[PDB]
Amino acid sequence: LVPRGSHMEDFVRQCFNPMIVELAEKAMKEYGEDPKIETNKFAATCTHLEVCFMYSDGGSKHRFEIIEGRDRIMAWTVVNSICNTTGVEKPKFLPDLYDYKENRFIEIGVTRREVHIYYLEKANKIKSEKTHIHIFSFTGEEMATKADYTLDEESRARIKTRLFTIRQEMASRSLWDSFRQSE
Amino acid sequence: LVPRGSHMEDFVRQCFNPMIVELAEKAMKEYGEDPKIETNKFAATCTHLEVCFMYSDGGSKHRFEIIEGRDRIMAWTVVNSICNTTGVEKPKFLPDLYDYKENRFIEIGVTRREVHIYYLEKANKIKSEKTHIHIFSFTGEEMATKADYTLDEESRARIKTRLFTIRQEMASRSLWDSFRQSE
Amino acid sequence: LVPRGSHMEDFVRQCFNPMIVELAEKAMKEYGEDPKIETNKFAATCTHLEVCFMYSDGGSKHRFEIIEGRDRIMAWTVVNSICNTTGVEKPKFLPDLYDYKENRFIEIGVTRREVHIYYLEKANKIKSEKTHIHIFSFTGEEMATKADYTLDEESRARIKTRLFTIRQEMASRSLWDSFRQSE
Amino acid sequence: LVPRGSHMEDFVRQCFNPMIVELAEKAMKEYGEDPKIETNKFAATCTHLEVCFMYSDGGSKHRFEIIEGRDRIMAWTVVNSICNTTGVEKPKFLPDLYDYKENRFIEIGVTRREVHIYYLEKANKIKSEKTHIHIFSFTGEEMATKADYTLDEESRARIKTRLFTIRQEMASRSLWDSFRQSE
Amino acid sequence: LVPRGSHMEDFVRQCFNPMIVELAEKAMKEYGEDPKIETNKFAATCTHLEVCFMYSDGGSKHRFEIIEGRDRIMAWTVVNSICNTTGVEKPKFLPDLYDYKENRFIEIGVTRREVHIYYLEKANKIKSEKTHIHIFSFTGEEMATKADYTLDEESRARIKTRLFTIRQEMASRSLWDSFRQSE
Amino acid sequence: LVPRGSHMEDFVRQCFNPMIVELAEKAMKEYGEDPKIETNKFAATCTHLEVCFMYSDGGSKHRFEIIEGRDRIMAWTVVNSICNTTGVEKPKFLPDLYDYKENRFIEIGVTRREVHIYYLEKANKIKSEKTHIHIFSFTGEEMATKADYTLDEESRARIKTRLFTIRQEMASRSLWDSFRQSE
Amino acid sequence: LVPRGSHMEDFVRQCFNPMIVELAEKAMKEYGEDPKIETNKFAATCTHLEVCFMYSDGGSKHRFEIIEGRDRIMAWTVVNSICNTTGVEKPKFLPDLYDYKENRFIEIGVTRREVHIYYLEKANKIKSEKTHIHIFSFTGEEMATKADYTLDEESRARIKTRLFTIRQEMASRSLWDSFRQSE
Amino acid sequence: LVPRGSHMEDFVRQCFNPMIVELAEKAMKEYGEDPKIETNKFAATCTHLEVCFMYSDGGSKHRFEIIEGRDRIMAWTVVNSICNTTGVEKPKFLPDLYDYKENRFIEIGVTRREVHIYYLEKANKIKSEKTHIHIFSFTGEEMATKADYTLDEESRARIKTRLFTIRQEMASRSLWDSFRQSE
Ligand SMILES: [Mn+2]
Ligand SMILES: [Mn+2]
Ligand SMILES: [Mn+2]
Ligand SMILES: [Mn+2]
Ligand SMILES: [Mn+2]
Ligand SMILES: [Mn+2]
Ligand SMILES: [Mn+2]
Ligand SMILES: [Mn+2]
Ligand SMILES: [Mn+2]
Ligand SMILES: [Mn+2]
Ligand SMILES: [Mn+2]
Ligand SMILES: [Mn+2]
Ligand SMILES: [Mn+2]
Ligand SMILES: [Mn+2]
Ligand SMILES: [Mn+2]
Ligand SMILES: [Mn+2]
Repeated sequence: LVPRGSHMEDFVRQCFNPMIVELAEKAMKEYGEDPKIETNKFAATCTHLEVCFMYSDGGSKHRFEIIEGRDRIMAWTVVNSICNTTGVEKPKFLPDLYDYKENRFIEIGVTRREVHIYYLEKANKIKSEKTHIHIFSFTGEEMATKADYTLDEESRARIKTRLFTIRQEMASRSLWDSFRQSE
Repeated sequence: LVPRGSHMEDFVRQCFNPMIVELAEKAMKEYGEDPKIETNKFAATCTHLEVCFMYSDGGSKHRFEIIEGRDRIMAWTVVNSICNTTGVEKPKFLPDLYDYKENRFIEIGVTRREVHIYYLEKANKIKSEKTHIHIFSFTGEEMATKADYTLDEESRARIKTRLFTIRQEMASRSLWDSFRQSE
Repeated sequence: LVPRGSHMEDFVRQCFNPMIVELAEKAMKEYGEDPKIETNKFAATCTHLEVCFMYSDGGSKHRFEIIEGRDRIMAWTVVNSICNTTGVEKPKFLPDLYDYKENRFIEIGVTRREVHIYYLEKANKIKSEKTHIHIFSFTGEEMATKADYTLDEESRARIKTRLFTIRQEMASRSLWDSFRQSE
Repeated sequence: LVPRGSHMEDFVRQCFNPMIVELAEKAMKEYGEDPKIETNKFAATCTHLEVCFMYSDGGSKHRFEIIEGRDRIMAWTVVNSICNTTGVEKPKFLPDLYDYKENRFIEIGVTRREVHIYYLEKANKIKSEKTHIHIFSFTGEEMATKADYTLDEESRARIKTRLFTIRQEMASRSLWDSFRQSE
Repeated sequence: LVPRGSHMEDFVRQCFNPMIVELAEKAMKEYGEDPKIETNKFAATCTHLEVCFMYSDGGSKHRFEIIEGRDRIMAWTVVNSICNTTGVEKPKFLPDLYDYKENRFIEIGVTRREVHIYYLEKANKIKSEKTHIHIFSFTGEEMATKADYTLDEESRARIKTRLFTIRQEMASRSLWDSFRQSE
Repeated sequence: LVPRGSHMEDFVRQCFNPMIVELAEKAMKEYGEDPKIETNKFAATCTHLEVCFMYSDGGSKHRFEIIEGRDRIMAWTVVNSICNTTGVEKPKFLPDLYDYKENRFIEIGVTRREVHIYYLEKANKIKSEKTHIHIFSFTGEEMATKADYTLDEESRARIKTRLFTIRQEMASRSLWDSFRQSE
Repeated sequence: LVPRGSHMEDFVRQCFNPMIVELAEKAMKEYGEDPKIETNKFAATCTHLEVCFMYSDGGSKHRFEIIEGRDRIMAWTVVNSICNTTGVEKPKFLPDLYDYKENRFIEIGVTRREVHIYYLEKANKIKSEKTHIHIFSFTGEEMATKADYTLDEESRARIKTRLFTIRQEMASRSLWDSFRQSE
Repeated sequence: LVPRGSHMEDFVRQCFNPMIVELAEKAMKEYGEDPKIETNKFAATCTHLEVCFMYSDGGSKHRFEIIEGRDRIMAWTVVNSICNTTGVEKPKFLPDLYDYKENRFIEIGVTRREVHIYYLEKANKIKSEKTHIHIFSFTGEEMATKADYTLDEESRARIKTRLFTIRQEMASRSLWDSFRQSE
């Protein structure tokens, strides 16, 4: 069932820093997924992980509280603490970030189709109102609620560059067409 | 008298970073208290320690001078130096911080009752006038002299989140009711 | 189902070094077990992990090849390499160590009952002949095949001391009676 | 052909930090040049390398994307990603930096003749329009397109000081006259 | 009562490595002693601490179990584990080391009088029979039970050199006469 | 002539961080002075060293160029580079800092008498016009040319506190009266 | 010509430690080879590199002098020094190791065919007499001159296991058949 | 008088590890010598320093006490401690090592002439009888008292190789003829 190695798994290990892959592993394994088999989902979780960390890096020192990359029970503990101190409505699904500057939760998505389609997909799910949504694609487009992009252009710009670089490296090894088909 | 371990002691060691617990130990031991017996006071000193360090983190680079977390004789040495260079009145009790931006000493308190009650308690003690007071609770309320909160909202907001997280983790192990009763 | 914390989980985190608990987690999670729920099995895996590492520490520089503490598919890869170079019969179950000095696989067990009973239990399972068995208990007894204890007295002696220390610390927090009942 | 050591090579190793010389080596070797023979070009690549890193240091946190100091195929990958997300025209030659704040590529040159002459030399080559040019000399002069110097005075000032220091140390060992003649 | 600094305290901090003084502090404070006041006892505890660590360094890899330098309740836990696995008689007083090679506890003493006198003093106290005693002096003499010196000459020789060096440095600052009078 | 240790030398080693004392040693030794004999001058050089480093810390990222704490021949090399790129007049004596923001050299002095007296002393020596002077005392007073204090209040305030702390610690060991008499 | 990535290159980066691949790169580049194109030769150089380092690890502390993994001009410098101090005949080709215990140079080879064939190949080339040869294969066989295997069984055994593991991981990604065909 | 740099100084900094050159500097400066002027003596002190450290590395764990590389007053303190504990006669000149295994001081010399001549030179000076002498040359010869070479062949062999390598690198930059003439 689970093999000794795949071309995707080895690219993922040489593409993202060891802290990112360590956390995607514990995250996937927390939800009954094996990165050695679900190789495309493995690349997605690492991409989604790195995006969230560059996003929180763009803000001020104490601007964001990182929800993603935590144990699922720890993540709900921080969400509970944020809601019970700010009074913000408790979301139905685990968000990725909390923005202390704007007092709203953020959901971050990475898509290999039109940002228009994923945003509508993610918007029909949340239904928490106060939860901001920010969608990125592997082509360089972004999409935010109220067109409020939270961060400046330059922080958002480097995220788009990272995504296109990942798209090229995946294609140079003939792994992109399978990746895009997975979503 | 002193045992090999307690449920509170093991939670404190897995909740605060090793630098905080190392300093609460040397602090408690400096005042004839054993963290292995006074387990609730041990959790209080670590909580009070972490709050003071996040507080000084919110300010500018050279904004604060940290008084708490020092040897009691070293702490009075820095207080003497601050008074003898700024001319500020020497406090009767050891404060936690000194604010170079506002030229006042800060006393920081953490309570498991109403911030209204602790503040009045801490205010009747100081009687140093120029010493600012900033009270936090485990429910998310704060209380400052003149309603001058020194730091911005976001720095104060994350402190409240940390406190509520500690309250949850203490309750998940059935240790909160004893902790709240200790104060 | 899975909680925020247990008394066993917090003791395990303050008892074993962070590398051991990190590996027991990835190991348990590899086999569909949550250390946050299976708290006793969590303590067992960390105990069994630390024993195997002190055991390989007793030997010479290049004496042992560590099988335990690897990804289950990586562990079989090393077993395959050892069998295909030494010609040793391939075991039916994953062993813990390989001894280059004696050219045999080692299975290491830790018991909270009589070493006599566990050894007979582990012996009826293996049926690989060339696989050595070495059993330790939390009372200070050991038991090896052919009474060949592989390591000297002093290396085996410190392992017994570590086990009895763990037994005391578990009892000082009233967690031993539940632990012994789990096996 | 290639010797065991030269006076220039030993000065270069004691003048630039080990990360700079490691990267100039991999860079020169990528283009069929031996730093042990092409000793002057070795000093030039290290000087040009250190300038580019102080330049990107002057900007904001996420201001610049460093193109220089990468594998030549990786450098074109980042250039492709920057062009395909910002829409900027793809340069004909590899630039040194990309400025997210001003949305333009930067070419950085270091000269031992008049900044007037090198700039005209570098300008006739690029012909990419949107590529900014910033020229420094070992005498303390600089020269930028549209006289847009991108960075403030103080960041540019320390770069000039570093260059003059390198010029002195090269002269104190009687190696400057050969270096200036190489360009 | 407790001052800001003493000549002995500053010499102790510049004479022993920071790990030794950190442990003497926690040890003295565990027994209601202030190193800032009991300055001579502070130097004694650091000397006695460093001797015990060089002693365990002389043996083999797994030869010794270090009892000194632990929390007093942890130290009794290891003693209990050693007795309950080796069957050795439980000592009445906390020893410094346990020797796995010779299966006996070791008490290590450092004296500023005749090794003859201290040994008789320490021998009348123990009355545990199986507890070995090894006495060192600041003049270069040693004294062991049965004249069994456990370690070779060279390991014992360097310990004597360290002690005489400490005696010289204490005398060069005119602090030795007070130190010798303290014992 | 040169002894094994002095009370001042041991206080200096426990008062300043190891990087400061390492540099004062190489500095004093560069000018034919032994820190083991010239113990007061040793404390002065470490105090003067730490002041210069906190001063450059108060500014912006690339604001200052540190002249003090370099080899005397390296220090003149940087001074030459600064003069030959900014066109500033070359000072007659080695300054401590260069301020890129204000384009002037800074001379920093620490006194145990009136800042009024030392400033007049340092001013009669320089005669370089463009060289700024900033004097601190161990009592909390400061004195700058044109009353241009270069840095804000809070950065200057912490320097005064550090100086008064050093004055107290020197007095608590009865070493201040000799120190003040040395200047 | 040179691409952005290959399946072999990514496996090599996830299989050998970063120090090994860094040195194979500088080695291949020293001889006009690109690891991004010569992917199989890249895997060979890393395999040959790791073997040489485990080999020198098997000996005593000062037993071996490592020739492989050095700059080609530095390697001849050490060879010259070894010959001119021991009087050993200078080899015609660069060897991998020098054995101080047996006073002979060692050439280490790794083959994907019969050790019988490679040894005869390497033996016809050297013609230095005093140069020892030690051949390993990816199947677990070894072959040494005079059947003098220099190291013990256990050190040689782990090298064979490492080689077979590499053979499996290469096959699990369908890269072995191309690798074996390259030699 | 003292310049900004010399060809010898830059070779010395790229030839010996930073700890060696740092100690030769403090050593030379302790005796009124500038490594920036006395460039040949600078290379000699670093060579002599590295030899002494490889020598003590050849022995057992606690075999040697390193006298060289200490402050001159600290070195006499250790010599005093060694004499006053072992009873060995106090040498007239500072030796380099003390051998606990053979209970004798060692003087280590490095020569660029015949080991026969330097040994006779060093022997006429000591006149301490119990002080061993061990002479090395840059050609690969050694010379010890009673032909007692203290260490085995392999430890002494690598020292000779290091010396010949240094001789080659000095010659490749045309610096050897001046170095040999200095002695
Ligand atoms: Mn998420
Ligand atoms: Mn998301
Ligand atoms: Mn307080
Ligand atoms: Mn407080
Ligand atoms: Mn197992
Ligand atoms: Mn097992
Ligand atoms: Mn370029
Ligand atoms: Mn350029
Ligand atoms: Mn004791
Ligand atoms: Mn004792
Ligand atoms: Mn100065
Ligand atoms: Mn000054
Ligand atoms: Mn080779
Ligand atoms: Mn080879
Ligand atoms: Mn000497
Ligand atoms: Mn000598």
